[PDB]
Amino acid sequence: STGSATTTPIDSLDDAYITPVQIGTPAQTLNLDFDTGSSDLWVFSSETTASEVXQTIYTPSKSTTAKLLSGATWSISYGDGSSSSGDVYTDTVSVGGLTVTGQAVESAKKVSSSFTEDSTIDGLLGLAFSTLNTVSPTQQKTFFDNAKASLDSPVFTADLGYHAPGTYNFGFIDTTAYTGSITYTAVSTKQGFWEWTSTGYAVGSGTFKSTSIDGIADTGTTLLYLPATVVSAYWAQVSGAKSSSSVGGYVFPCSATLPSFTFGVGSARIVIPGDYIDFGPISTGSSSCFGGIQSSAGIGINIFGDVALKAAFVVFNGATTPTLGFASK
Ligand SMILES: C[C@@H](O)[C@H](N)C(=O)O
Repeated sequence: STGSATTTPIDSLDDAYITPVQIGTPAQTLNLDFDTGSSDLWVFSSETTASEVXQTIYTPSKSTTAKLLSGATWSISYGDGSSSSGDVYTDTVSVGGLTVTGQAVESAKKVSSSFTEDSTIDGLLGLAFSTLNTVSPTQQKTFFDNAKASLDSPVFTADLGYHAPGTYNFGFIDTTAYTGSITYTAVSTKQGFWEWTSTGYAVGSGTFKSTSIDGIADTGTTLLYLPATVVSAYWAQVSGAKSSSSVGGYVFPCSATLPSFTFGVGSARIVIPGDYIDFGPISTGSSSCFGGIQSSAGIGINIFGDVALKAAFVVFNGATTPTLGFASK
């Protein structure tokens, strides 16, 4: 089997992407944030504290296929400090025509304020390794892990758009969706992430510096977070750019034409266009724009988030020894 689903930016800035997910019988369609940096499928629900719901909800009591996972609970927090918790059902879940039975659907009893405030995201669908799942006492498998037995190939691909719709595919590689060839690179699962080591970087039309950048491929992170020295080298080539303590990162004049940023994948190179690094105005009508490349020092891990991933066709190879593939597009 295969699946193919359209993923859409939630807003004009590409802050995140949503993908429709069908849960239960009859199907209840929710728009979920597909997150290769976490491993829980959790949803706003009929169980969620009413004052914390503003979203489409899952109602397990309206699904003939929902089963309570007795004694199971979950609780998650993300890098931005957001959180949610609740109880667990198994139910039928379909993405892009690919159906999994018995998927753990984590029903929120409570959600944090950032989730309430974002009307566009009805929950998360985690695609990191199942060792990061937060269900207790027994962790639950991701949608991808549950799908592998039936898939034509144990792979999924992310093709995120720059201010445009894109695609998540499960079970096949669309050879028309990328240019050149895919280069694969080793993954470490020791921390539960799609963690890999980039071979280095270049700024604009300058030299490629060979330097091991260990980081994660994270569709649930908006920006590209890289080592302080690398980020400084980038913004050194932008004459109006400065680090802003109050705004929380590098800012620059919106009128600037930014250099590209290239990262290494083995011998191959992925070029992020300069326009992708212009995240957006700090407020509507500002002359100042926020940078899409920021230091990872405060996070403690380098993150190839949407700014980077949307410049590539990315293959998440979930064979027993996983690998990550990148192609230009
Ligand atoms: C893995 C998930 O729990 C989250 N991204 C974290 O690392 O806190």
